[PDB]
Amino acid sequence: MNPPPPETSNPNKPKRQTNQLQYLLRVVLKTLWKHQFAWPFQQPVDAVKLNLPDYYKIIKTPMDMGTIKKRLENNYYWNAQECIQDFNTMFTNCYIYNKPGDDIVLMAEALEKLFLQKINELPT
Ligand SMILES: NC(=O)c1ccc(N2CCOC2=O)cc1
Repeated sequence: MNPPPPETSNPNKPKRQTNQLQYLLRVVLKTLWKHQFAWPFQQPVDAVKLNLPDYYKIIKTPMDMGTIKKRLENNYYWNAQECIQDFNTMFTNCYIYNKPGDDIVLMAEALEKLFLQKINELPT
């Protein structure tokens, strides 16, 4: 069974737009999105559809790139680090719920490497 997906707007949270956040959407997210291994991470895990009744019993801070994309589009974040933290939560969740060597873990490992490569240098 599925919890509500993470919020993508919050009126009492202040918004901001920065060059770095713009780059995270235009370049980082949009590029990762097209990778052959991106598909498992483009939406919240649907435990009912995927028959993973223990997923949310294990993962308490769910995150996915669809959520991140909507957050960036809504200027939800204060700064780039806040957004980078969501990517890191998404990768870490995958390593937590699964096991080394699993196909989905190999996917996350590859994406994480590409992600780090892209955020190594951000605009000023
Ligand atoms: N986020 C995860 O740990 C996760 C997500 C999806 C899967 N499934 C079910 C469909 O194929 C998969 O790899 C398995 C694990």
